[PDB]
Amino acid sequence: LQLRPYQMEVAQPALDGKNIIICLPTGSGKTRVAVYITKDHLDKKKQASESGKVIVLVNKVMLAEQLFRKEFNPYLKKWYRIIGLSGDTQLKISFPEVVKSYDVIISTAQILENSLLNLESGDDDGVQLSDFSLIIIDECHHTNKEAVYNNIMRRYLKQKLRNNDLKKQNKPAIPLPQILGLTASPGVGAAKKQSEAEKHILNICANLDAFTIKTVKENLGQLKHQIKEPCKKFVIADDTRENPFKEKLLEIMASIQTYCQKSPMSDFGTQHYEQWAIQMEKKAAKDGNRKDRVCAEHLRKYNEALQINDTIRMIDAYSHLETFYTDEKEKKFAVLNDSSLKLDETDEFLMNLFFDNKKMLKKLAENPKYENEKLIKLRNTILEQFTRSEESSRGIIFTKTRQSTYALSQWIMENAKFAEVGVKAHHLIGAGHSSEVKPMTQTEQKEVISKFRTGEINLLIATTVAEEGLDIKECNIVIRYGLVTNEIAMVQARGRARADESTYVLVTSSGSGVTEREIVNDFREKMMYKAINRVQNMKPEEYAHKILELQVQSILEKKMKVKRSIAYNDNPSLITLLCKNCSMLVCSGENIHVIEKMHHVNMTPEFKGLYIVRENKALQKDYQTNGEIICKCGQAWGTMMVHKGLDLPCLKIRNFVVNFKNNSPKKQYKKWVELPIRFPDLDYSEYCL
RNA sequence: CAAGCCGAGGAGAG
RNA sequence: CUCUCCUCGGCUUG
Ligand SMILES: Nc1ncnc2c1ncn2[C@@H]1O[C@H](COP(=O)(O)OP(=O)(O)OP(=O)(O)O)[C@@H](O)[C@H]1O
Ligand SMILES: [Zn+2]
Repeated sequence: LQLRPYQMEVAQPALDGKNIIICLPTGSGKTRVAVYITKDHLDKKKQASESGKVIVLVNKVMLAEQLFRKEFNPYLKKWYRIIGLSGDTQLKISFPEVVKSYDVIISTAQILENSLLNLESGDDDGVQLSDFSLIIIDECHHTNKEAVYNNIMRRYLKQKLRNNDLKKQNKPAIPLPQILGLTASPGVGAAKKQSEAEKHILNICANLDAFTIKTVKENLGQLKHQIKEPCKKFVIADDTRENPFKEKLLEIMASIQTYCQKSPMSDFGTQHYEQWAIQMEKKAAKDGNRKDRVCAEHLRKYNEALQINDTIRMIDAYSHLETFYTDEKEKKFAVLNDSSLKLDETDEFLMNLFFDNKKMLKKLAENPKYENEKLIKLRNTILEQFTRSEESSRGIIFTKTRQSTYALSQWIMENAKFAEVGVKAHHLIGAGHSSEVKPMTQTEQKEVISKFRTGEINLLIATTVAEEGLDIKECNIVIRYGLVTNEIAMVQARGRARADESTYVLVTSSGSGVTEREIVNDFREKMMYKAINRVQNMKPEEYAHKILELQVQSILEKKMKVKRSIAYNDNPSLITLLCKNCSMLVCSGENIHVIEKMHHVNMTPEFKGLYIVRENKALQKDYQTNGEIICKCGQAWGTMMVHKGLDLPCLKIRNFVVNFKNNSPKKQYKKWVELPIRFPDLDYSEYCL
């Protein structure tokens, strides 16, 4: 309802037209000033007898409900009609109609793009930008190459150039809306010079039709008093040890390579070796040669184990391998449980190579003489704070992978010292259904946030989900364990730690360039402000000229892209799908069908009598509903499916291999859209009637 | 709650 | 340009 002094000046030009960007630091009441500007805009459009509608755009799902509950509704409930949309309600259905009411909309973005392209592609109702008078945005800095709402802004700019060309031609120029982007920092877009950074800023300002940036400069002391930074801090460690376990694994890896007669020309325990392994597997599968592809699939697991060894305990890698080989033995026993039994030489050699050393590795792993350095350093770092703050002790840990989060949470649950000091901990990751891990769900996320704000969990171990959006309580001891993405995540994490005696820690090893990257991002942070100062003081006419040039280039860079996007044959049955582990036939292209033009499936008894089902583990931690399919060899293929009560089994194209009938350039595809040919829709005329 | 499709961005390494 | 990791969004079957 009321404004601050430093918010007043930064908001001021927006109050009379003047589409702009606003970059303030974190936590300066960005949402609140957005709210004031909404209220002023609507009251103004009322006093002039003009229709007024505001739409807010966000990138995530939770920010919509967040802002609907905390900021917009509690202040605007009395004067105006408010609503909040996402893909997690039922209000998505009549989007063209809610616009006819509800002067204040909050929304996830791609709703709007879907409605626009429905208006411009089909005969649906749809909507256009003309039905609005203001678009407020969160997190401007995502406006880049073919992102979510660069699309929208490309259409806005297309219509603006239409209006500008028409100004000289006709009088009736459509009234375009006003645009108010909000952010924390637009961020330099990967540029090695101050000038290229300036260029990137101007590209953003073009893609938002802005007029200025309006950083706070004048009423600055009030900001420093109300708002403060943490202290940057580095904690490095090193190792000159860990021979017994590492070498105990390298021996195995060398044995396998010398069993395969392959030359890596690389090092064990890095990423180039992994890349080599992947391409070797793909080549061996395109050829069909076993004894080299499966050993590659195993060496990948060993390399991953070594990689996590550099950051995590030996026991976690041992558990990884244990789960893997246990699953494999279970697969082989499920296969041989039916009908005579033949064994392979390769898998036999590998299992005999592993299980003989399994107890050895379990003994070597448990050895606190040389556990790891970084873990101990963060032990010191954590215990310092949690002894200092005494029950006002909130916390965040950031890391790279998901599995690291589970391991760290388990570890903190085990070791008594953390529980003694009141270190209640919990993990957190994102919902993408990929990456060989069971993701979490939005509900568990929200619950964890609410427990954090309550204080049931003192510290949150997280992946990069946290270094934006969702509103975590002010913290003290944000750290960074093996992750440096860019300046944006850096500054956003650096904006979390309020509650004085806050920090910003970075934990790395010696022989992995990371502090390098930290310092690079620090300099980029110091550079973008200089560029901002260079452009704020730029001449207006030169600014206008430059943004016009950039808008033109951005619209022409779309058109060129469009031609290649639109430009694809149709072969009904010119392929055969084989198993990828075992060079064995599975299916032809004709047997396959599609449901809802998305899910691929087969419904011939021949394919029904060529696989075995097992029990789901994701649903084991109940009754299984979506079984996991396997081959007679052991390779997982797909997943069950329940369409119209029929238990017709789906499948993937990541686990199979293609053979064309002509000349056998066998290929791997990793997903269905990449290949050119089309499959037919499903119909019950086959198998029935 | 499980399963799958499509699109986008960031980082590394090559 | 490729591989991997991380995140997000929209949409289907159950
Ligand atoms: N003008 C204001 N006067 C008083 N308190 C304010 C004002 N603006 C914001 N706040 C307070 O700040 C809290 C949230 O605002 P804050 O800016 O810290 O988070 P935010 O808006 O999400 O910032 P960011 O999006 O950058 O994290 C609210 O609880 C509110 O009480
Ligand atoms: Zn097989």
